[PDB]
Amino acid sequence: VQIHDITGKDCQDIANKGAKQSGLYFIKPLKANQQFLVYCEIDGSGNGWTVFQKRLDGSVDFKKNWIQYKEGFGHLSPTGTTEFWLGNEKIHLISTQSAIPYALRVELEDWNGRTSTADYAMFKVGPEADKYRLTYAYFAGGDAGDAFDGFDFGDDPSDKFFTSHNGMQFSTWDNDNDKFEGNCAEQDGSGWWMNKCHAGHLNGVYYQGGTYSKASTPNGYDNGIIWATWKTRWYSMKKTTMKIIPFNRLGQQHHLG
Amino acid sequence: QIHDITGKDCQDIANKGAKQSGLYFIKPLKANQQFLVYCEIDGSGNGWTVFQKRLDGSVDFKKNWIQYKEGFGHLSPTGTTEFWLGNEKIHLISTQSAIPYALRVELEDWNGRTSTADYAMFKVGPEADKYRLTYAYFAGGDAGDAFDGFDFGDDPSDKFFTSHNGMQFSTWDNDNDKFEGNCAEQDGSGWWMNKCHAGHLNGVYYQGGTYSKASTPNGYDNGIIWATWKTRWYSMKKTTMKIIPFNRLTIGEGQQHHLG
Ligand SMILES: [Ca+2]
Ligand SMILES: [Ca+2]
Repeated sequence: VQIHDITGKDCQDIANKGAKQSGLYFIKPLKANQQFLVYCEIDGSGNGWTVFQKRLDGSVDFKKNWIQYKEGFGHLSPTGTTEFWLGNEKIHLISTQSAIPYALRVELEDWNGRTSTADYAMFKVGPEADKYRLTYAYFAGGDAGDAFDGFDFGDDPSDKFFTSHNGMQFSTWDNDNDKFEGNCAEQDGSGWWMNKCHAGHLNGVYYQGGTYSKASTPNGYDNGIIWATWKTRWYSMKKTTMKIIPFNRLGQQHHLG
Repeated sequence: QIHDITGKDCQDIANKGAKQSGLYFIKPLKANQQFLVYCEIDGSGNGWTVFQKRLDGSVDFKKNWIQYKEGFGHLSPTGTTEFWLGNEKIHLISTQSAIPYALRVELEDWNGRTSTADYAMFKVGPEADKYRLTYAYFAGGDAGDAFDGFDFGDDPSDKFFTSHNGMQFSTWDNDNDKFEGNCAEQDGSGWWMNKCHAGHLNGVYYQGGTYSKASTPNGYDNGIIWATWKTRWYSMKKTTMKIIPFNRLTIGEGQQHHLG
């Protein structure tokens, strides 16, 4: 009732078995030693998304250390109305279990009620040993734009090279892995795949109203929940959702093998 | 201005048909003299004796031991004023009979959201024990168990340094915390401090809720916080701390699974 009884490798597997209610389900990906709970989004078209990040009201402090970001934090709820981070370890187990690739959907919401998506095909989070590196093959489309591709903020020509995210390792204030002498995780106060910071950073500080400024932080860090290709760096989203689905769920190709 | 009914606490006053919230005299079993309390009486016959109220930043909570012992602020028949009833009275009421009391912490967002945290068998010890706070267990509530301690992640022992059960009371001029320094003096309040706090409803009132490390010279998280419902840099808009006999508490399970 509070936890549904259908299980599988992920939510798509669960939706396939006939599950049709979004809520909490246990899943045990392939190389997982033990099953764990996850929130599955299931729509009419039989698409079963496994949700791994959710922001919707700034009640959960996203300035957690490495272990926390690894294990997870926040709270799962049958209504999908709580903020959380499933945990790097779990995001890695799910994303790399088989030969079947996943697609990542970033879903964003305005303080004006406007939503936008951004898909990334062939998404994977590497193992801890490689600091949970993020990788995708390509941007599959979406009206939010491909901020993971870096952005030219105008502050420096090398901007796009330094604000891209594909290939970045995960960083937390206590485990810095950015292409920088400083610490993007500590100064922003979050855990993310930081470059010489970021163009899309859904784990930033939640600013009510969306609009924030250089005066909100002592050093004018643009540390809100941003997606530079959709909204300015000084506009923090109302809601974000990061979730994955087997790629096949998403015709001009000839299959050789 | 003051109601006629009286008793050992507000629940007693409710069982005697008091139907309006307001000021009432109560005389706990071990109390020598009766005193005024604000009683919250709902439509179910529950009478909550209120001992702390914050809602506009009018009263300054940086008071000393004697002041925290005797209480300060104002009581008002409308329940629109801020105060701290006094550790002595809170003590006399919580430890009057064998009957266990339950504490309800009611908080309010700057967005109109309200949440609660109930603790069972709530008690405030004698002044001799520096008014130590004790409760048996978190009886539920969507505000979360801030008193259990919180793992901010800054230090592995955060949870251990931020728990409140069994902590004595501290004011700037009477440090009884588990910290080398003075949580009370640094935050500027009186509370059951540990190596500071996970829940601290007597902190500084910040308009808008949001505040930061720059709000105070040394960067303290000294707002009205409840670490399990909102971030440490979120100061509540309103907070109420009230007690009712445990027998009146309707226990209900939550609908959230905590990952951490
Ligand atoms: Ca660095
Ligand atoms: Ca001390």
